[PDB]
Amino acid sequence: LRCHRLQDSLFSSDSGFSNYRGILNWCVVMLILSNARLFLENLIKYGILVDPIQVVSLFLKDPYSWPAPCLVIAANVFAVAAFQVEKRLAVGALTEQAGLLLHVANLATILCFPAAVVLLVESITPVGSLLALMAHTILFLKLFSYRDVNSWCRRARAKAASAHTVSYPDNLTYRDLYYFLFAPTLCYELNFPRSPRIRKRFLLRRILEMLFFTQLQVGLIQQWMVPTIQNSMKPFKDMDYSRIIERLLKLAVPNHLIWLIFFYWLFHSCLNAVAELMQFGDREFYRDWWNSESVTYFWQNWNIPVHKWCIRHFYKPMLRRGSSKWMARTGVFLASAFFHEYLVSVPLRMFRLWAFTGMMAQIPLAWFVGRFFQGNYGNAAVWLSLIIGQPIAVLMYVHDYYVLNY
Amino acid sequence: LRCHRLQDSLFSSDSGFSNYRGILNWCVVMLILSNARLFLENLIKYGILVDPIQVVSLFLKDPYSWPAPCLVIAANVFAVAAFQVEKRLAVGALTEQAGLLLHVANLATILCFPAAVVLLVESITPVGSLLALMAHTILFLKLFSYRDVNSWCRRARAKAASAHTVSYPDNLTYRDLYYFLFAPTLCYELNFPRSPRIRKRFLLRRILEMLFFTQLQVGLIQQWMVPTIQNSMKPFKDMDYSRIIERLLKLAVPNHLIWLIFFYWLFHSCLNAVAELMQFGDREFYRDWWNSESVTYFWQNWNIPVHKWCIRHFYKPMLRRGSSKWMARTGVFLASAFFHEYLVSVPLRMFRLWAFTGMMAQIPLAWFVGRFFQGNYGNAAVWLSLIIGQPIAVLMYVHDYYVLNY
Ligand SMILES: CC1(C)Oc2ncnc(N)c2N=C1c1ccc([C@H]2CC[C@H](CC(=O)O)CC2)cc1
Ligand SMILES: CC1(C)Oc2ncnc(N)c2N=C1c1ccc([C@H]2CC[C@H](CC(=O)O)CC2)cc1
Repeated sequence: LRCHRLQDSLFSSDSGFSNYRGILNWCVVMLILSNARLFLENLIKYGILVDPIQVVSLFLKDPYSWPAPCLVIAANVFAVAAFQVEKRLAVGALTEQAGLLLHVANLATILCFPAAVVLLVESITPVGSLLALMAHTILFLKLFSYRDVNSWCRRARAKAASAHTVSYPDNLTYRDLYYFLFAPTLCYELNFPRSPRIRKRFLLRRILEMLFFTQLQVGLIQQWMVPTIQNSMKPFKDMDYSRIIERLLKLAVPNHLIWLIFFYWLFHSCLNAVAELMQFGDREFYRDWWNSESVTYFWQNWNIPVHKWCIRHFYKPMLRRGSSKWMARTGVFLASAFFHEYLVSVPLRMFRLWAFTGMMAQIPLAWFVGRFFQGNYGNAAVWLSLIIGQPIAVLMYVHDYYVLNY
Repeated sequence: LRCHRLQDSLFSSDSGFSNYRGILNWCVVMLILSNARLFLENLIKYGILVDPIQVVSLFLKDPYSWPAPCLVIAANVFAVAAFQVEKRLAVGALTEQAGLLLHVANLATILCFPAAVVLLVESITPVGSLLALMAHTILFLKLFSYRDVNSWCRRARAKAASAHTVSYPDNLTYRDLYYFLFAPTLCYELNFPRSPRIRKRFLLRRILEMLFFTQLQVGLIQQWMVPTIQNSMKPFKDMDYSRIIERLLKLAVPNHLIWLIFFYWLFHSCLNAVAELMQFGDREFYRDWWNSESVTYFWQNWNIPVHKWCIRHFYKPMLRRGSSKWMARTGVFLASAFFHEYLVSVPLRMFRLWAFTGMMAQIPLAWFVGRFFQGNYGNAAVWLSLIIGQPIAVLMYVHDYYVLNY
């Protein structure tokens, strides 16, 4: 017969192969070969400690020497307040308008309370402040979704009244609320899927991944970025465009590797360990944002929880009350910009309005990268826009904070 | 409806996603970001030269001061000798037994001639010697396939005699032979496929890839391996197991990166530029050997030309004359081991019999990695066996040559 068809090479720009589940394993085996000795040593060095019980005792002993773990616990009063308004509204008291009013007040409190606490307390640490604010914004989004879902189901029951799974009002229990609050999802939904069992092997591999990547990220920072920042210490507040760009083009690639490591550390190790502990079963926190040949396709697959929340609690609910689809999309982007700014600035007390500018510039950049570049070159443009792009904003914040405190 | 299915994360060991055509583009864009400045500078520095015409004149002026380009040209007498025996055999003279005899003599000459020339001439360079021997072994394999194919087609015509495409005897022209000799394939076949046209853009990108990766590989060698070899210079001939392993475990990873760079440089840039110049259309010189969860699956997809030659001129032709399938497979491995040894040793005049040992150890290693490791862990085992594995043999050869001549 024949032995020579007419085909193309697999790496060729037009073959359509896309089966590279051996390049990720190559990255894994090379990372292990390079850092396994140090990881084993550091694990034996920092595993002999009894951190959890000693630290929780040292904290409960003095509930004023750690204000961030105090705010994390104080958010429970907002959780319980939302639950109480919801239960009263389900029984019948506090008619719909009053219920919406109370929930708006409670959510505005969830936001503007820890901002004031970390802006009017000087004994608090930036990392602790950031974790407090992140717990509170996650609680805010979760409670917004809780309110929306219970509103929908209650109005559905009321409409039906004029004529194993769980119906509307029988879900309002504290066990339900506190399984939802700790679940790896910002989208509330009755009858969350479940997994069969715990899979100890899986949880062990995930915790190993968390520890290994923590060590890797600390090494990256303390051996590639701190030395580079200390090479020429001048805050980005005053430097002109030339100098700020010349500094960022040297600080960008280590920043990008830290970003990728942190993506894998959170969105696949932390969330998967959580969702495995308490069987959650969805376990789809990202999609192929890496082979994303457009900016608008990157944001749809990066950080799936926040994105599906944005969709079905801010974009579709605003298209229902038809509001100029373009305007509602701009509103989605505006809310996300505000939240990125509020997360990065307030812990550092800075108000340069930079992460806001990045998230807003994501619109013209989307138009640009869509109209000009296409295919694999569009993908390379998206990667370039992630190397400098938006993460450089958080880099600028942390750098100008480190250059003024050490 | 629902918004939470029951799925798994894409990186999860059991999701079956395998669509990472964004990690290769990440590697590409990072390589460019890291080396584009130097590449542009070096290209402007070494593009002003007039290398081809000046060097070919300097050579034709003195056909004894460059014996490797003399052997490369002298192999044409073997090409023409095979063609002449074939044409006489097609017309009718030199009956089949005599024709097989003459071809065996001509092939044994193709092999044992340049070995003697590079072993009895001291004015020859190791790289030039290697390219001469590689041209001659490629010519040997191509002529073996030429003989086999014409034998098959001639016997087919003879059998049929007792009863646009190209028939058997009308292909024997010099244009056919010399399009086959320069084609990116060791497998002869009448009516090779063709491509529509030249695609100047494609050829330009391929030449750019060749130049960029040449610069990258030179940088790798001269800044990661020469310094490491010069850290402790002792040839592998005498050192015990402990010291040789301790040296190779420091020299292995740079060697592996050079290996990957050279794979992409040859099997996708050089061969594709060739097959694009002279429209060849097959352009399938490798397959997904990277996501190969077994050793026996790696060799079936690494270096497709040599492998399909091995199959349909040494394995199936030996199963036809049924010879204990296991024995024929061992014979395939033995021939490949001999050719790797003959390619790496003779240019360096060494005879340590190391690449032979590697290619032979590929059998028990195949059994091992197949029986023990499975799935993504089998793939990680294959990657580990490529980091130390067989390429360490060529590394040992080149190192023991460099440690005794500089
Ligand atoms: C910018 C925003 C909010 O912030 C994110 N913050 C963190 N993680 C994410 N994943 C984010 N995603 C986001 C986001 C959300 C929705 C959209 C869609 C795109 C599609 C069009 C319709 C259309 O024109 O086809 C409707 C609106 C785009 C971006
Ligand atoms: C080792 C050898 C010759 O050297 C190579 N040298 C360079 N590049 C390659 N690509 C090579 N490939 C090779 C080679 C060829 C054929 C085989 C097959 C495997 C399959 C079994 C049947 C079975 O047991 O399923 C039949 C024999 C294996 C390896």
